[PDB]
Amino acid sequence: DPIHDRTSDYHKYLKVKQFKLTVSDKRYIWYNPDPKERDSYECGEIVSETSDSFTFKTVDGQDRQVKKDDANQRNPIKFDGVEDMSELSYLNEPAVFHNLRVRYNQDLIYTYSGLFLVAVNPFKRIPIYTQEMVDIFKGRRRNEVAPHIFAISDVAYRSMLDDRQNQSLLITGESGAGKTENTKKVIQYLASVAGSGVLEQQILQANPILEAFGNAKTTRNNNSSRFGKFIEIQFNSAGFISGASIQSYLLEKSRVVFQSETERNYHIFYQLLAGATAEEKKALHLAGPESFNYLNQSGCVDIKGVSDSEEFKITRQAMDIVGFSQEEQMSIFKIIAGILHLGNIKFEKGAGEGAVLKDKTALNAASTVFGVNPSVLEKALMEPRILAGRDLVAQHLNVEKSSSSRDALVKALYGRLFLWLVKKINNVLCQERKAYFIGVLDISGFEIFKVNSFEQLCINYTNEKLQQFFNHHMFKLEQEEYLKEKINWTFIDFGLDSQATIDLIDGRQPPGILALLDEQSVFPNATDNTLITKLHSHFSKKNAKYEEPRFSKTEFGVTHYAGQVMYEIQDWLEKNKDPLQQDLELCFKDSSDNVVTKLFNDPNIASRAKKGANFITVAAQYKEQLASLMATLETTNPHFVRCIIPNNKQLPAKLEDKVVLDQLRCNGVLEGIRITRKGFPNRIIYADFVKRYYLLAPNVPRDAEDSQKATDAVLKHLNIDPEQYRFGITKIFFRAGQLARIEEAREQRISEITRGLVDQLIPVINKLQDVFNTLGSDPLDLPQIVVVGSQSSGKSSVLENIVGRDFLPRPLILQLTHLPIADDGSQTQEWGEFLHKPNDMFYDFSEIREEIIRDTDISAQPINLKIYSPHVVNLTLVDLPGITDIEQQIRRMVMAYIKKQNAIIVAVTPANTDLANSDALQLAKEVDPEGKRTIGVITKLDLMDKGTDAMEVLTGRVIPLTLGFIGVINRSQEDIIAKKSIRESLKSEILYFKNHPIYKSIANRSGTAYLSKTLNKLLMFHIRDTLPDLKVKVSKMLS
Ligand SMILES: Nc1nc2c(ncn2[C@@H]2O[C@H](COP(=O)(O)OP(=O)(O)O)[C@@H](O)[C@H]2O)c(=O)[nH]1
Ligand SMILES: Nc1ncnc2c1ncn2[C@@H]1O[C@H](COP(=O)(O)OP(=O)(O)O)[C@@H](O)[C@H]1O
Ligand SMILES: OC[C@H]1O[C@@H](O)[C@H](O)[C@@H](O)[C@@H]1O
Ligand SMILES: [Mg+2]
Ligand SMILES: [Mg+2]
Repeated sequence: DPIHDRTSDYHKYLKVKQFKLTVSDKRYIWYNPDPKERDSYECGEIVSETSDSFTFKTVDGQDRQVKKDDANQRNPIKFDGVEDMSELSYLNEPAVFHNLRVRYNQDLIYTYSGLFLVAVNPFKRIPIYTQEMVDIFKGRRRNEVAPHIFAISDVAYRSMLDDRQNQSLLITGESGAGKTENTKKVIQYLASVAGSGVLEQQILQANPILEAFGNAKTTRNNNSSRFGKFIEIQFNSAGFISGASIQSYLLEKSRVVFQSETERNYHIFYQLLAGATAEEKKALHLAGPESFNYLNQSGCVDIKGVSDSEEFKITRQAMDIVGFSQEEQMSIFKIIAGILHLGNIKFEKGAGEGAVLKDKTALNAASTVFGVNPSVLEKALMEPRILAGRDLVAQHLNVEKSSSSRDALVKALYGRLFLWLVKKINNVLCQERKAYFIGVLDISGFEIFKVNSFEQLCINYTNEKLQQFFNHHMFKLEQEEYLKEKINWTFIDFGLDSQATIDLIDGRQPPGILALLDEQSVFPNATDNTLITKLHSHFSKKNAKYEEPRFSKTEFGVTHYAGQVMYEIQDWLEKNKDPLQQDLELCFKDSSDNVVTKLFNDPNIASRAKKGANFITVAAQYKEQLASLMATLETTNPHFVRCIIPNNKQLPAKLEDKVVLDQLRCNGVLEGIRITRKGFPNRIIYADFVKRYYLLAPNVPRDAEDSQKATDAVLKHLNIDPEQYRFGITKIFFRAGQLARIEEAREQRISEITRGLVDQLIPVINKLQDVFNTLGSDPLDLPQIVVVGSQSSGKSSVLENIVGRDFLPRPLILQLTHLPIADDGSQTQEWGEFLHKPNDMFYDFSEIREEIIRDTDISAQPINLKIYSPHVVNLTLVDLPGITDIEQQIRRMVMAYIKKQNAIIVAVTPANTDLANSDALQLAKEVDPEGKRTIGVITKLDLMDKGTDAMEVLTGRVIPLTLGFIGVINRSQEDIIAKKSIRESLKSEILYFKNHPIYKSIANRSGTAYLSKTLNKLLMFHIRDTLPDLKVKVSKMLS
């Protein structure tokens, strides 16, 4: 499997490369060293914080202060390059840009952002689109695979199948940002997983055809789409591709007759001149691009890295696959050549005012390939006839009017031809009956240029609808989540904010811009000036979205979602009417070419108003085409892809802060994860919340059975304001920022209990023991000393001797802390504390012996007792109940502790029960064969016999142990009677060993004092020894 294999291309091209921050308490923030250059950020370290402000170190070294509201906190470096950014604590501009930057530098162009897929144009070839790549994403969910256009394509496909619902992928972005390359990938993927195959190939081959006739080199993209498109991939009930349909929008017809410097005309013109055979060149009267006015004005006839000749062969091959006949292909080329020839017709002034045509070469070449009469064409261009009552009189046009008519004819022919290709492709691919479909929208985003005309208003009007569509979708998703989880919160319809701009544009009852343009377009003697005047007269100061400029008399402003746009009214009347002289329509209707004739005969192509209609303007036509696209999208489950251009130079590895940040602000990516930040943006299943924050609260198992109760426990302990959250049916919900704060607590907490893992080793292990080993088990396998012994052996006694004061009558965790002589030279009073009794202090050891008998209502849950005394050494012990009914469980409980390799065993056994067939010592020999972590404690050395001695074990020769043996004698039952305090017993024990016929030689290595010192030492070094290993565990448990 490629997904797991590190040495796989999948990990090499789609996966990010590969305890540090664990102990660290450092927190950084993004800031711009220059308050003017808001796009340039630097990372600063935080060193101070009030109740609503931050203080941090600047790269220069100076300290700065910023309020926690305007603060752009930085996410932990561990989260750099996260597949999905929606899972980040902070989503400010710099944090978002940083995550993309990190990924982009590793050639990872795809990243998620909520219901958004972000794709940053690499402007370079990246091997992640091969068949093998496609096979890897098949079936996978958007979680088990890295971000990729294939991933959302599969999710859409699976969704269509599983929900029996149509889907749509809206791929938008600035010119050259990558919309078309991604659109093709989606089609590529679909044809592969649901598709080799005649139909499949035809669907794929329709693209080169449309790009040839609809794409061109612009200053921003060598392969710019000069039309928008919606592609429907149709499937049958079984999920197999059954067809496809294509709709085209806003083809830039003016490009055919005029291109700005360095740009080109549509690819097909250069493809035809370079790739036509010698026979085709002759028949079509071709020549080099420089010989044609429509291709020799911009200064550019070729594109670097592009072979127009090779592209022509590909285009021709595609037409064969799709099914265009040979004759049809020739007719198409004749139309392209004919247009070129029309562009070469040079009108000049005649004897009078009317234009004349001196040279007929171009006119005749055109007439020949078009299959129309030259004499008729010439008269239709310079002497078109107009209706004058019950008669028909000719109108001799001057040069300017003649030239414009020729151009209008060129644009109509190209536009019609283009619609014809699309129709022919649809006839071959579309299937009137399909069970479901996945639609892909590849169209330009908002266009805000220096000069914006009628075309820009159309594309911007389209983007107001698309943006409104996305906002409403987000609203519905949010509302559906809140309802499902029964969270009482209601938002104001997000899509409502853009209704005013839309109405200002396409509003009917209250006359909108388009309605006024249409009214004015049919007005008797209307002009662009009367048009702009009507607009100002209707919206100036009357509509908040409209603006009459201070000086310009030919422009008006519209506040669009992406900002204000100024539109020039010039030629709008003419663009909305798109006139063509009737005599030119007649001339071509009499063409001898089958295709030319259809361009003028087919109503669905030749006229905007089909059979029966009265009259329709271009604006009204597009309003309807757009309304129909929206209605189709509204029957689908939408998926969104946001393409970003890295810079404005079409260069690889060159991500520019300003250019990228600008897109993220009007693209919707930033605004998106900002519109929901008013309710409860963050929501976590109770189990997952507990599994992560159980640490911030005591008595909360990482896997509590009642996840909801545990969650409440944590929230209360942290003193979280109940208004900042809500308890859903399966998840806890949080207001914006609340989850981030809790996460910060988790980070700080973790740092305060692991920093000590760098003497004071015992207190550190103690903290970890209180945080984890409290529930009952030993997760981290902490370095500890476990005391075990048989019934009536002397455990309680010795423990009491170590404590130096009686306090004993489930596992017992005794954490002793030595209290140093007070600074006053005085001796602090000894007291005890329990973990289950947070604020209680037991200065009276009497109620401690009782409190133990209290809480003991056998269990595996340990009782955490801490004792601070100036009479004890620093030491922690785990006292386990003495050893076939319930003891059967005890043996397992014991074995559970002494099994751990990080545990030291203190075997307690009396000296009046020999060694032959002992108990504890043998029980330890099971889990510790070599006896390298077991220390024996011999008691009752005074209750042996007449001459019975035990120096044979104390010297380590009977039952040898690495840690050896230590002898001790505690109070007898009769000693417990009356006074006889532990201290007095101790004073007695010393004399016993000091003045003993045999033990006197090892006196110094005997006694409670010696035992305490030794246990402290063993524990101190054992922790030191386990320190390395334990740090590996801790780090893994917190991740
Ligand atoms: N004379 C004497 N009695 C002892 C000694 N150690 C324990 N005992 C007595 O043995 C009994 C049980 O001891 P204890 O420490 O409660 O044993 P445990 O069952 O392991 O808790 C008590 O009556 C103690 O006074 C010792 O060294 N000498
Ligand atoms: N993912 C990609 N891999 C390689 N080149 C790409 C990629 N996306 C975009 N490009 C490059 O960017 C150019 C412009 O992309 P394009 O999809 O045509 O932009 P848009 O359609 O948004 O105007 C491409 O023709 C190509 O050189
Ligand atoms: O004018 C009535 C309606 O016509 C539709 O075509 C537009 O898409 C709507 O936005 C508009 O409200
Ligand atoms: Mg494109
Ligand atoms: Mg005991």
